[PDB]
Amino acid sequence: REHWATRLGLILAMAGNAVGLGNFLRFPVQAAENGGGAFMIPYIIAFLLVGIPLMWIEWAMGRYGGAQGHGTTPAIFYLLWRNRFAKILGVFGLWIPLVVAIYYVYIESWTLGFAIKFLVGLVPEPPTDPDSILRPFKEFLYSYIGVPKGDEPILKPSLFAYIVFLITMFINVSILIRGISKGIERFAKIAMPTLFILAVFLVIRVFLLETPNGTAADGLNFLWTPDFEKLKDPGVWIAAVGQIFFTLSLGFGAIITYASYVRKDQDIVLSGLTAATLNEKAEVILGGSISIPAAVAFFGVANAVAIAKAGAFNLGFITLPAIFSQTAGGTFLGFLWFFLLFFAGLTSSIAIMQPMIAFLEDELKLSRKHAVLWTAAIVFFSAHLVMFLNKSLDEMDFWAGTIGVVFFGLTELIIFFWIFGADKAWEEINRGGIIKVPRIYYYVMRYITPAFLAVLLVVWAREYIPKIMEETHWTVWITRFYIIGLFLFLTFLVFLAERRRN
Ligand SMILES: C[N+](C)(C)CCOP(=O)(O)O
Ligand code: MET
Ligand code: NA
Ligand code: NA
Repeated sequence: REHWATRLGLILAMAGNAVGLGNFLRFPVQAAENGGGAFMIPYIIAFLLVGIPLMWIEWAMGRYGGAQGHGTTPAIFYLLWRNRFAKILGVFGLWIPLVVAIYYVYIESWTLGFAIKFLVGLVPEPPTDPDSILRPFKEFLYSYIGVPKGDEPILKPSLFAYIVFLITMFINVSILIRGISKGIERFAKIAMPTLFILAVFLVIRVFLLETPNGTAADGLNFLWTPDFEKLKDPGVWIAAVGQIFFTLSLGFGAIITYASYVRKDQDIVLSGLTAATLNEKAEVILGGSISIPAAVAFFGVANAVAIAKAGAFNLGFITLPAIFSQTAGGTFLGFLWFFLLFFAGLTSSIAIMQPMIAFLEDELKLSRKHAVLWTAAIVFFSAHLVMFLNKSLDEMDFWAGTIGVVFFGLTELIIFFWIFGADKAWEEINRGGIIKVPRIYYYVMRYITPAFLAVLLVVWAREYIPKIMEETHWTVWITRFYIIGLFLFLTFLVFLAERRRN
């Protein structure tokens, strides 16, 4: 089996996995919609009672399976528990990262294209009216991704966006095709530091933004000022948990696949804790100090929150660059922004394609080259659905990136810490650890976490089950049908592997 060359490279690879578009896009929006500081408390708690324990659990499962030559959940779930249903459940550790990868890489290609156009200096040029400043950039994005005037099911992506998507796929492939240590680690050791530097620079520059309508400091205060009136709102807790899952790459089967390349005897405790901590630092300190403080700086708090609620991409791809355009050398600043976004995305996309690649390699005994090329073919092909179909992206992000990750987290936790046994699991987690997990967490993993997740899933299901059946748009039904087809396909591949074993 292939392994990580150094501990540092491992750390930066995992941190590259975690730190991504979720930090500089999803987080600012989630926090803004949820009332700033009010969202932070539930966010921190969710980080302690969910993110950390699940992170460690996934590292442990990953390394455990990797020792036996299995980096994916279909096989690992079977090693921990002997059942066919364990494999069927394991299929999600593939389906989820694949589905997410499909649209995620497309958004990444967005960030790349924008980076290019901002570098070359082709951008809308604004003239004191907010709408006259934002409108050009809204039209810019809409022209880029081909957004319809009314609500029209069909999207018309520009040739440039398509070509840039092809290029993005090519880059992902060039990185992934060199392997774990040569391809991923090498790139992590660069992209990560570059990312941190860019992030810091942007944070400072943004902090320097002050106008008659407000300041970045106002945004920081808004974000870090506690509000206890929202603690009784379940939605805030749900959003916080979802954010924790998404940002830490929990339930995507990615952490597990990466961990399977960690040598049996190497420490996953301190490495894992370090990766998670790095991610949180990149999220709350960096991600949260850029977009929101700037939006609040120019348009004030209320308007900033309004824009945040407006959409996820509205803050990142429209508002922020429109704010930059009003400052000296704002175009270049935008470029830095989208470049940061690009690296942050790439480091994650490679991570979510790696599970599929690893299933192909380990289970179907395919060569790395073939596995990578086929994964890229599948992802690229399926991506046309997200490209040309409006609302498809949202559906995939929902079923996979939202519900699926929580369901799968609960599943893996139950399989590892209950069926496989709690004591054996604990011993497996602590084994070889440079430092040991605090005893209390044993009780957190076995009782608190699974209960919390179960409750969450119950609430979610209660709310969504009625809504699902009544939905007007056909695009979502097409997407659902297709992704279900992907699930069946993966199940079939798992079947083939199982047969090959015999
Ligand atoms: C539990 N199940 C009936 C769905 C599958 C069981 O298969 P197996 O464990 O007998 O191979
Ligand atoms: C695309 S891998 C899962 C999401 C990633 N960890 C992020 O924060 O963006
Ligand atoms: Na990343
Ligand atoms: Na993250």
